[PDB]
Amino acid sequence: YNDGYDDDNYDYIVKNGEKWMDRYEIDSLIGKGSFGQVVKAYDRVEQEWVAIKIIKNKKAFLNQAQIEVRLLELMNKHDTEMKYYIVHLKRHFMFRNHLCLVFEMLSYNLYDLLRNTNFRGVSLNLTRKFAQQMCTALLFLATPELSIIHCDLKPENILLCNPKRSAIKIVDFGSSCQLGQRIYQYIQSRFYRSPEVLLGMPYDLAIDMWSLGCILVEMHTGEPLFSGANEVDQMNKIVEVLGIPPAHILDQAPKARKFFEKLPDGTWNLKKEYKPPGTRKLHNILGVETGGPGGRRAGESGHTVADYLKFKDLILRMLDYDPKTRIQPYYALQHSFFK
Ligand SMILES: CN1CCN(c2ccc(-c3ncnc4ccc(-c5ccnc(N)c5)cc34)cc2F)CC1
Repeated sequence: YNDGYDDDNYDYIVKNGEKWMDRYEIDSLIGKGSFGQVVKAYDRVEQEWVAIKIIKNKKAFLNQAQIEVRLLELMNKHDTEMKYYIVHLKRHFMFRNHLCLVFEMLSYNLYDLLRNTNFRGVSLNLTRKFAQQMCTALLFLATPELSIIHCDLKPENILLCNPKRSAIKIVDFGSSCQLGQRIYQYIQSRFYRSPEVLLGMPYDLAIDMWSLGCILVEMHTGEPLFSGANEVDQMNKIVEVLGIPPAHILDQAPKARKFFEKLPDGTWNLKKEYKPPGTRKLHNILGVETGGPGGRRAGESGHTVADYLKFKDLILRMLDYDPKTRIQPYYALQHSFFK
């Protein structure tokens, strides 16, 4: 495999201490994903640490990463001071037949953060700082000349800049696309998949906002909001909480009959054991009146009934079935949850 350097999976086999192009000293493996690996390395030229994303030596992942490159460079045109919470790509090169993207060094992802809470959540206060940043970032993505849909937002793809501050950035634009290129279908990570994509419908940048809604709940409860084991399980879990989608959407939806049928009165309903539509209330998931998630924030400052109600209202606005009315970054930042 690649002269001895690659494993079965088409990944580069790392050796600590290795020096690349008399420039980068590879310190260690940070983590793996589908696209391959990220290693910690020292750049002797710029005299800083970098995270190097090493793409699998395979056409599918390579082509995907070149898309990521194009988009990242595009974003870096607009954001010259790194203000808009998108990881910075410094440069890229080929090396032992693997594309390598060189990023600024960040810290843990919000999933790993959640795992150190034992999946019991972080504070609403911290949830709010994540929210504010994330909404700002979605606002940047929606600048006309970018019009970028991340398409794979989840806690895994959101990293702290460092372990002590609440600053974050979004990573991983490998599944990303600009508005209008609608050739992809069955996109997003299932748990965070928007109704429009589930239903096979045209989609736009609002699908990220759906993802974000899911994420912010999960950041406070510690738990995925809508943990489907497949698309049917997923649409059903959404319907538990938010009820049957509006009829004017299902009428237009190619995949409507993957989850719904019509009753004799001509109205849409499910096919198939779950709680009845809209009875799994976000009011109880968040524990607005009941001390927060699992009652664990009873008495704790910043977790009042009032505060939970603001938060609930923001979320329901992000989880609007209708992509037209779903809250948009700008007005999400104007929400009373952030006053
Ligand atoms: C299960 N594993 C756990 C750890 N994983 C992981 C965590 C953090 C990073 C990472 N750390 C620091 N700086 C980074 C800079 C950029 C990127 C990155 C990742 C993917 N796409 C882009 N565009 C940027 C990651 C880090 C890396 C990790 F692999 C993975 C999951």
